[PDB]
Amino acid sequence: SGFRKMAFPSGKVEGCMVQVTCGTTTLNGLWLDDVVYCPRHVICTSEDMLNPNYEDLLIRKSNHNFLVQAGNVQLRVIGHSMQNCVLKLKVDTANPKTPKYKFVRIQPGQTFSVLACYNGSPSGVYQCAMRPNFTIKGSFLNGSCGSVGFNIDYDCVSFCYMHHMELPTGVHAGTDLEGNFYGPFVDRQTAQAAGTDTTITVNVLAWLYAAVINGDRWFLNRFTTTLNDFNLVAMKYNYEPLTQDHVDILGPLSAQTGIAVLDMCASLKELLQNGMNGRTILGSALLEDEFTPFDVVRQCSGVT
Amino acid sequence: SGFRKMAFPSGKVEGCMVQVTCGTTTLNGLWLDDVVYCPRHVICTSEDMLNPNYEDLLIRKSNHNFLVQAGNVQLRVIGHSMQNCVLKLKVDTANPKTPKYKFVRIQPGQTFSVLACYNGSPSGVYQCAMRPNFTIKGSFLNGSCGSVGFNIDYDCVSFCYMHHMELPTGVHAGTDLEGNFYGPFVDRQTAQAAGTDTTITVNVLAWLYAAVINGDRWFLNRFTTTLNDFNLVAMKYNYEPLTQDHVDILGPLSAQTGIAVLDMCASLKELLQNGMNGRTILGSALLEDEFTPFDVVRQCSGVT
Ligand SMILES: Cc1nnc(CN2CCC=C(F)C2)s1
Ligand SMILES: Cc1nnc(CN2CCC=C(F)C2)s1
Repeated sequence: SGFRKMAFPSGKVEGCMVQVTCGTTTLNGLWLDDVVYCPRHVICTSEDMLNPNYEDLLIRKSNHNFLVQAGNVQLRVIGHSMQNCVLKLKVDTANPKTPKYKFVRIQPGQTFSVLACYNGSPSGVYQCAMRPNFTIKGSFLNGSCGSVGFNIDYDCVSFCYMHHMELPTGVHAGTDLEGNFYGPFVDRQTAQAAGTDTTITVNVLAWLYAAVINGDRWFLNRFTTTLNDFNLVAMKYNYEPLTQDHVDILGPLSAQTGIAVLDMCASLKELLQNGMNGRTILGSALLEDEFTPFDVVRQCSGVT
Repeated sequence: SGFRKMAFPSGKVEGCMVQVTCGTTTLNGLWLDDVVYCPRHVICTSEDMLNPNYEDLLIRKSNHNFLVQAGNVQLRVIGHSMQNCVLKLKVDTANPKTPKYKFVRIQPGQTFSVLACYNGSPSGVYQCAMRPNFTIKGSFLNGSCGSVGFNIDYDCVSFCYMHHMELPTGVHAGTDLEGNFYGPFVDRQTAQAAGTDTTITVNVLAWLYAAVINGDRWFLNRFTTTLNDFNLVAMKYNYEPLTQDHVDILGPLSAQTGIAVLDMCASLKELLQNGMNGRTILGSALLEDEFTPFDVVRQCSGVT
């Protein structure tokens, strides 16, 4: 029993973190096989960051200008290229700790673990969601750039996020491991405003199911609703619209609890309209939206 | 910027988890040097658990009855002893992944990371606090017993917790790595009620400082208070009394923010008396008490 915001065990990713230095900029890189992946703004001065021409800046850089340190041992850079917003540094040594891995581009609402790192050294691990406005709400200080987000399936790490920047509002933006930003963000120190941070409805419902499984049931009511009726309420409260795809994904939690998805929607609708009246659900005073249905199944079933 | 409930990177502990089986009971063990540590109730049938005589049950067990598997390789048990509520299985092989480590018995209010494990396999990592009633609010299913709680100081893992049981109220109880329960709990399937789960005041204040550092400042008010006056309010709200030791520990956060500790106490007092009025602090609708002052400094400064 009990339900916690849980990160994947980070060991497989810890074994992949290195320090990258170019001139006087140090950040984190990800060493997989004989490639180190890092944010391309490693090549920028904070002056460069105001309006960088990355192709022009990169002309001035040779392999030997990229200092890559794995623990306290230097890696030899034998090649470098830019792919979108990441640099790929080819090194002469395959990372011996390379896990089975994939690169995935996640959808908004998907959760992942972040291994926050500084100078190639892991500091902590926490669980994030890709927000519907393609930001994440992380914990990143200066030097954390190149820290990565990941999911683990048994022994395979799916890397989905590399940290690139903080918006002036203190939310975070980054790329997949092909260097494509999530959302409309660019790796430039300029005005970039996030859109509406809507609530991930299907995740809230998953978490309500998790609550029922764990004995928090006070919010269950006598009502049901329809997708269309629920969606009018969702719109009013800046919740994402619920689709039949979302209902389908919640089917196993519906089956396990015997609470129809549309009944749980009606419970959520009343919570939106009435608030929590100073009560809590799984130790939260607000409706948690950073657990996916898959997360809830995993934690509630004990997958390793 | 940003402030997250952050666990220590778990790799060093992942390398220590093994499966222990005795008869038909399987749970987790901790392999450090040539000793595997696990809950002594590994020797019990669920029938035994109602009123176990562990010394009498252990007489019937030989080294070869303890099956210890590290990944998919069996360890040879060459000795076994009971220390309090843990078994120590001497194996013929030192764990090659043994980190620098210590065993510490933590105080109520102290935070630590849990590596939830099943069959010796890590499933997830999350951040816990030892509650003032010596319970923790974890996420533990059947098979998670022997999962451990830890802090990391640079390269040294301080193990503080091993998971033993769930109370009928679905909160968790366990031992230090000398096998002494936190609190009055016993490893028996009997009525065991937790005492008052009071709020860890010094942790709430730390988290309020974290909020100010991260730009959440709406709750700062024009007032101050005294320890005695604050403590009358704390008592009323089932908060732990604040001592000058707690004020001393908050000194660096006071210094960094320029907010006197007693001023932040007066802010907390108003939040207790007035509630949040539907507002949030660091994305929470309730006052978070599972960050220590040391945690807040660490996360806000970026220690690795
Ligand atoms: C060199 C650097 N100087 N500042 C940095 C942080 N941010 C600034 C905004 C945009 C990013 F992509 C990187 S990197
Ligand atoms: C064999 C076991 N059968 N049930 C177990 C879980 N709990 C029950 C309560 C008290 C504990 F120490 C262990 S262990």
